[PDB]
Amino acid sequence: GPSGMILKRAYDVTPQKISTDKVRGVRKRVLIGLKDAPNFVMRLFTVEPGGLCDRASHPWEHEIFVLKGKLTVLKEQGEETVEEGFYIFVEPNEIHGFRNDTDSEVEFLDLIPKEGGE
Amino acid sequence: MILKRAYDVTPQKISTDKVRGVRKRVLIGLKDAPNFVMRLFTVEPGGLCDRASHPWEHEIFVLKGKLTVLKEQGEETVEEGFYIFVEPNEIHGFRNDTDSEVEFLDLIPKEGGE
Ligand SMILES: [Cu+2]
Ligand SMILES: [Cu+2]
Repeated sequence: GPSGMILKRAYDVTPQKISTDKVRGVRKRVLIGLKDAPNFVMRLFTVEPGGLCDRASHPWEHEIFVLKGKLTVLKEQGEETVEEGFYIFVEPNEIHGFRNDTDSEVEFLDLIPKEGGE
Repeated sequence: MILKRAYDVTPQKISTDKVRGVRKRVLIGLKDAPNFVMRLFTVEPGGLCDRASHPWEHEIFVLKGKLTVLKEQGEETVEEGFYIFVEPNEIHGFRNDTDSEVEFLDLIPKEGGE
């Protein structure tokens, strides 16, 4: 594939609204997307106050790192709170979701294998 | 599901012919990862990862500080909030010319180990 290196301010990407049956109040920046990624993609999610990614599962993993704020993680059985500086590994097919129960935006990095899209 | 404070993962001091003044935390490693691994590097003041290359990419996010990125020729300094995509085989390295620790997240495909 191509050579080189990209160095870019993540906020130079405009956060795009995500709106699905399960997702409301969330925006996403694609940092390293399908047009460039050899194996896996890097996105930066912003969860607005009250925003929700309701419980779901899918046949690929997540690797997440929380950049800003206090995030509620929805699990099969209950919920748990994380904050800036936490990482999360979600196994393939594990039930998960996210909610922002605070007044300010939450941001996290989210990487998935590229077979799961961007 | 694993939910953990990255700080609580024990850092490893890296010391090689190319690397000095660097610590590495393996957050999501080979025992867990289906496809790619997540590490968190801390570069001490004056720390250096000298130019190298390998047949896998990096996907990096700068968490703290001003990171000097070494390129095949020359260098570029970036700061917290930058991401870095290093294509496979591209020469790269890192240095911290500042007086405080620099941290960055670094993900590689599992073929690169952890
Ligand atoms: Cu998911
Ligand atoms: Cu490297």
